[PDB]
Amino acid sequence: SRPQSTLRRAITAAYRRPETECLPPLVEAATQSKEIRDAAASTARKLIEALRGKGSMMGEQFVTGETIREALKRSKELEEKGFSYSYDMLGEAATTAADAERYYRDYESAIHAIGKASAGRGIYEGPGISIKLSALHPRYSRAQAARVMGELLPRVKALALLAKNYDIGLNIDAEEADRLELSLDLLEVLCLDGDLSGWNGMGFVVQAYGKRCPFVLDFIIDLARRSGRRIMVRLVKGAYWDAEIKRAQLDGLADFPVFTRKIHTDVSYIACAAKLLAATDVVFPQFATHNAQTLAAIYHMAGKDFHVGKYEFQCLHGMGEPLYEEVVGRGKLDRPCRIYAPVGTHETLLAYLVRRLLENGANSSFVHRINDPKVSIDELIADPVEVVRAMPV
Amino acid sequence: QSTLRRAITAAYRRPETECLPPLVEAATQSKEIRDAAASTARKLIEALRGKHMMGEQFVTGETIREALKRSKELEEKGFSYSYDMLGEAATTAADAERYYRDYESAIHAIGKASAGRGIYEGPGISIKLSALHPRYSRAQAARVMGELLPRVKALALLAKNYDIGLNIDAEEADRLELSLDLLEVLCLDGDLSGWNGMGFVVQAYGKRCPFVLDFIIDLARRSGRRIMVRLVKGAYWDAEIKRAQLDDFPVFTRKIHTDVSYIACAAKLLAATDVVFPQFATHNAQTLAAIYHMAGKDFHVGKYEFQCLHGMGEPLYEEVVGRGKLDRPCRIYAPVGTHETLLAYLVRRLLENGANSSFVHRINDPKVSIDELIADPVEVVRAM
Ligand SMILES: Cc1cc2nc3c(=O)[nH]c(=O)nc-3n(C[C@H](O)[C@H](O)[C@H](O)COP(=O)(O)OP(=O)(O)OC[C@H]3O[C@@H](n4cnc5c(N)ncnc54)[C@H](O)[C@@H]3O)c2cc1C
Ligand SMILES: Cc1cc2nc3c(=O)[nH]c(=O)nc-3n(C[C@H](O)[C@H](O)[C@H](O)COP(=O)(O)OP(=O)(O)OC[C@H]3O[C@@H](n4cnc5c(N)ncnc54)[C@H](O)[C@@H]3O)c2cc1C
Ligand SMILES: O=C(O)[C@@H]1CCCO1
Ligand SMILES: O=C(O)[C@@H]1CCCO1
Repeated sequence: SRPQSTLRRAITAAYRRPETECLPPLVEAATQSKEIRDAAASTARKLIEALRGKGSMMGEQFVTGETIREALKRSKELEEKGFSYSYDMLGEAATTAADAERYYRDYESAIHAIGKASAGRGIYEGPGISIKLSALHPRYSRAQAARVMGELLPRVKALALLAKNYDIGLNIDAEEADRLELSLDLLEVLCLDGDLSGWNGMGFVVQAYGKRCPFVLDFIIDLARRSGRRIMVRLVKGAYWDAEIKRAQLDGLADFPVFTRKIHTDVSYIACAAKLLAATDVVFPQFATHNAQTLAAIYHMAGKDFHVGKYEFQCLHGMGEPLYEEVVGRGKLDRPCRIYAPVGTHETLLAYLVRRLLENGANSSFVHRINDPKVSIDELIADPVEVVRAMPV
Repeated sequence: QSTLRRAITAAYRRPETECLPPLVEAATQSKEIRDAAASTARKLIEALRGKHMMGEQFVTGETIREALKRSKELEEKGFSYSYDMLGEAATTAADAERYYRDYESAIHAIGKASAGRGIYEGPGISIKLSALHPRYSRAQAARVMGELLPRVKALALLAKNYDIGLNIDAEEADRLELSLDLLEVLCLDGDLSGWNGMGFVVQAYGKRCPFVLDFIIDLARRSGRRIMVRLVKGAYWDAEIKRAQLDDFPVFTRKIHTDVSYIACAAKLLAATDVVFPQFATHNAQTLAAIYHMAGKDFHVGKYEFQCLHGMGEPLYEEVVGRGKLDRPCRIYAPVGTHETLLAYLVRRLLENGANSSFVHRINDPKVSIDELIADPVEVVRAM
């Protein structure tokens, strides 16, 4: 039958499976032993106690620099501490060809600058780049997949070839739900392209608030096995939740492509981490979160054996450094963290900044709850898997 | 339909190149006024530059009782308030009913706090029609307006009972006509006779703005209601641009064109203060200075007022209100509610404060000179 028919059918089938039908297998994947659960709660308490023991709306704290040069110069402090970086030249959803070409030239120039600064440190210990496919096609969300792929793939391949030249990471950011299949098809074409052989820096984001997440992960892990590439997989919860809810309503959809209860995203994330941690031979998991409880859960789930290159954590510049200062370093948790680092002017920042406001301002967000006088540390270290597992059915 | 309504619909998506020439001519001020406005603007901006994501800066209080207590300090300085129970784009009947009960409760508390001070010296309320109908942006006008009207009329009757102002906020461009039809039914309804508190917002970034204003001024003259007209630039520009691209624009696309539209519409409103109550809502000191001198030397309470958003306008208007400044009143738009209902409003404040074209961003930008800040937008548009 069609290549990867079973894996692809599973993804499409999940795209709007009832949320109640998506949950049970996730809870089974995410359940841990009492030793791990106790260890996790103990670590999360320590992290929160340190955090509460120690952000401006205008978002200056969210950009590392106006240019890649300034961004690279300002990164030496935290790299000396054991952090790494992933630089994102701000820009998305190009509306004209002129803009899409400027963004492409921005990524191209940035890869040259990051690659020189990496100075051969490789994809795990050295910096990398993150790109958005919507910046590289002037009608990314509107045009037919054939025309989009055909003009996008040459550009992304050229960028991946430069990143291979310097041996740095190149991560494809995850954006809106309706573009997941195109981006996955692009990942598969690159991972099977022989011109990129021998380079493991190709990376891909999967959003755990999506119903497709574990099946997308199944597909990617299988792709890593058949292609021979160790794919970098950034596991996130997701940055577009408000926009997806609204788009699903105006499109007349009966069922959303994303979870509607925040705890379900939490359990989905842990279930997907378990899948990724069992596959570190062929993928490099990158656990992007600012939630101390989520982090503690992954840390103890990953077991006691660790080496750089096994997995890493990630955080956004201006949000995660206080938490991960309690994580990076032999004297803390001895695990690395890559900082996603925006580069650009105030104007290019606003769309990213809106997503940060929706993140930092939501009552349900960890970063809001940690500053909330009415949220107890009891509630902050609460285990979302065990909370769900305990509800009688 | 009517000739005044037709001009509004004809203007909806009119080419921006055809909207501008009449606005420039209507916005043109005498050299004497422009020199005085330049001088007042520089004084304000110099004072402003001498001064300086939980969103706490933008909320007056979690409850109306809380917000009312915190208002007495600024009220005696010369400010008034328009309280907004946060809430918008209700998605279910339960939300719509709850927002209605919030507005109802606020009116009772604000009206009792007002204690007969009237619509110009006492506090008032602002509402959003999208809070009061479950599918406001997604249903048709006949269904929306016919279930919305009884609810808005009931609130207007409470506001009349207390003699406070009740303002309908302006939202997305495709809802203007619906809200405009509601305004007309209310202004011709005999149950509201003698109350001048009905208020309406008009967005100067919209190409229809001057024609909406003509319609409203004529409606006030023929109905005998002194409609309160809040002239704003507009809060939804990025969303209007994106919707039209995904779907010509109903809004201008150069910031300076909106600035010219505002001044032209302010000239229209200043000539009509007999029949409407203009409320010039802006944090831009150059815009404020222009309006101040356009209005002339004659002033009395109830002629017109300025307005600002809580947490944004106090540094500017502390240089305006009071007998030692410019002796003009300013009404503070005061959101009330939890941090949850705050988020949508906060996003619009972020786009406002963080845009490079915004006055409140440029006033803090060391790359922007005072000369650039007092620049007259009408004169800049003429040259280019
Ligand atoms: C380095 C880095 C890179 C990232 N890259 C991407 C990317 O390419 N694409 C992308 O989409 N996201 C990306 N994210 C994630 C996004 O930007 C947010 O940072 C992240 O979702 C916050 O989750 P958390 O574990 O920090 O915190 P939490 O406070 O634990 O979780 C918050 C998240 O819960 C989810 N959520 C909130 N309410 C509900 C609800 N009612 N129902 C279901 N789910 C809900 C949302 O995803 C929300 O962001 C990235 C994050 C980091 C740190
Ligand atoms: C008390 C009060 C009540 C308000 N009520 C409403 C309301 O009900 N509905 C509503 O929509 N707005 C409303 N506004 C206006 C909106 O919220 C902003 O506060 C206002 O638009 C900012 O204008 P300004 O004169 O302060 O600043 P400025 O910096 O002078 O002007 C900024 C404005 O220019 C416009 N603009 C920016 N870029 C462009 C561009 N490229 N092309 C064309 N135009 C552009 C936008 O409207 C932007 O807000 C209100 C404002 C106040 C103070
Ligand atoms: O752009 C965003 O908001 C997310 C976070 C980093 C990459 O994709
Ligand atoms: O809601 C908004 O953003 C504008 C400002 C005040 C009323 O409508």
